[PDB]
Amino acid sequence: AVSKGFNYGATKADGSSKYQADFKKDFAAAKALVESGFTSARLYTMIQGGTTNTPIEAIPAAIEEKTELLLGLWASGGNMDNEIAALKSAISQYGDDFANLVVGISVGSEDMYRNSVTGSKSNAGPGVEPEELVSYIQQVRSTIAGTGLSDASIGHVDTWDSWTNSSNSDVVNHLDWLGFDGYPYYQLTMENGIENAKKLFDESVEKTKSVANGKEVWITETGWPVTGPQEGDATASPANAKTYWDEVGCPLFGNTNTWWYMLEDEGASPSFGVVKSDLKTPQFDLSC
Ligand SMILES: *[C@@H]1O[C@H](CO)[C@@H](O[C@@H]2O[C@H](CO)[C@@H](O[C@@H]3O[C@H](CO[C@H]4O[C@H](CO[C@H]5O[C@H](CO)[C@@H](O)[C@H](O)[C@@H]5O)[C@@H](O)[C@H](O[C@H]5O[C@H](CO)[C@@H](O)[C@H](O)[C@@H]5O)[C@@H]4O)[C@@H](O)[C@H](O[C@H]4O[C@H](CO)[C@@H](O)[C@H](O)[C@@H]4O)[C@@H]3O)[C@H](O)[C@H]2NC(C)=O)[C@H](O)[C@H]1NC(C)=O
Repeated sequence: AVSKGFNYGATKADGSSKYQADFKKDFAAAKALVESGFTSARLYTMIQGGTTNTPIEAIPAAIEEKTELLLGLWASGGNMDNEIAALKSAISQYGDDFANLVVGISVGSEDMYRNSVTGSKSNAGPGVEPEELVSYIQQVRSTIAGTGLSDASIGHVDTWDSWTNSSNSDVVNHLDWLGFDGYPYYQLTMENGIENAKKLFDESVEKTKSVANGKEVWITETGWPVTGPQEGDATASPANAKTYWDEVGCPLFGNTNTWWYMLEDEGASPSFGVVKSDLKTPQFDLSC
């Protein structure tokens, strides 16, 4: 089966922690957009907001909503010990009802991009060197071996330019699949108006595939904002977000594993959410 879902943070746009009831309402609202629906959820961390290493409360919400989970461990900033502890506790506390929903586990999100020259200046925090990322991948594989998650596939999420950076080549060799992050909206060194969005997306995916050594490339993050500042030639608007949804999203949905960015984020700038904060009014026509 092909995964179709959304990316979800551990906090709300204002930075406050999300709890089980918040995740449950999101997962249910995503299902209620199309009656092959959005039934999957990608997370960036195993750790509940406001805690040191308590399992994120998205897990019990997903069990109740039967939501598929693409788990994430955050690998930058030296906190993998707590991520691994939370993963161990999640397996222990929630058992098979949890394991049965897990489609894969991503070790790190954009850690190689933050360890690049332009990524350093993004002020998104520190990154991780390829060798340490490989060691983290091996630690997670050891952690799930023998457990209910022993059949979950291990990947990593990063930008297409970090995948194509040949110094990062050994990371690919330790993964089961590659997670693609790419936004033509942010590619301001190119002619990145909405006019060129599909071309730029397709080109970046083909670049990632060229270094994937025949392993699957999942679309773990892309989207186009409805409001926000102009980036090069790219402008945020409901019309432009709609055009990107139609040109890039509709051909992916149900064909390539895809997690859109994102369901809802009112208050954030740029705002990438496709539904308003009532979790019912779409920002544009979502039919394909
Ligand atoms: C293509 O990809 C490659 C590889 O991914 C990428 O190359 C990296 O480029 C980035 C950006 O320029 C470099 O990051 C800088 O690294 C500076 C040096 O610190 C690093 O190197 C230290 C020494 O490394 C050698 O020695 C040790 C000990 O002998 C050995 O273990 C190593 O393997 C290596 O041989 C190393 O000690 C240091 O470790 C610290 O940081 C890591 C980060 O995860 C963390 O574990 C700890 O905090 C640890 O103390 C680190 O690995 C560094 O000074 C510099 O920091 C600047 O930026 C940050 C913010 O971004 C500021 O906070 C800071 O004040 C500085 O302004 C930055 O981190 C990295 O070294 C390259 N890696 C390699 C392998 O070459 C290319 O850029 C990519 N190409 C393009 C075009 O983007």
